[PDB]
Amino acid sequence: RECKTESNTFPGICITKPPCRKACISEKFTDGHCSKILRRCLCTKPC
Amino acid sequence: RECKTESNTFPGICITKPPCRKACISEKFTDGHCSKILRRCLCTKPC
Ligand SMILES: CCCCCCCC(=O)OC[C@H](COP(=O)(O)O[C@@H]1[C@H](O)[C@H](O)[C@@H](OP(=O)(O)O)[C@H](OP(=O)(O)O)[C@H]1O)OC(=O)CCCCCCC
Ligand SMILES: CCCCCCCC(=O)OC[C@H](COP(=O)(O)O[C@@H]1[C@H](O)[C@H](O)[C@@H](OP(=O)(O)O)[C@H](OP(=O)(O)O)[C@H]1O)OC(=O)CCCCCCC
Repeated sequence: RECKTESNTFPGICITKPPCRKACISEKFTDGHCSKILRRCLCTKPC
Repeated sequence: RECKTESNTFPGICITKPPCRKACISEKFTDGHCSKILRRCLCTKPC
């Protein structure tokens, strides 16, 4: 499992992963990716 | 926002919140509650 939340800083619609991943790393998470249907940027890190 | 993940220890279908909240506190989260449709026990804590 991972601990997950929505990015505070990622702007725009989440289309591809790397821009979201990078925003999430800037927010002190280890990764990020797009939510499937709503296209939010979700940040993840170890619990 | 909070950081959220699925409980490792909560047994059974999540029907009511307090049993899930208790399991999540035992896993070093600050709260927990039932996922709406799938009835998982989800734990939460500050990011
Ligand atoms: C009956 C409808 C049910 C409503 C409630 C259904 C639940 C709900 O509304 O929230 C999310 C849902 C889909 O969310 P979306 O795909 O954006 O986000 C995913 C969703 O949150 C999953 O639950 C996550 O898995 P988990 O849980 O972390 O394991 C998954 O994380 P990951 O796997 O990507 O890491 C996320 O990507 O959004 C809609 O259904 C909009 C319906 C559009 C219109 C529908 C109706 C007009
Ligand atoms: C257009 C329809 C497509 C989207 C349909 C809806 C698709 C969808 O995303 O549902 C999620 C469902 C499990 O969702 P479930 O309700 O168990 O869990 C919720 C889900 O994780 C939300 O995204 C969370 O909010 P957030 O994101 O953290 O803010 C919410 O957290 P909280 O608020 O409790 O803390 C959780 O309770 O997983 C499936 O998709 C397969 C089931 C299929 C269900 C229906 C399919 C027949």
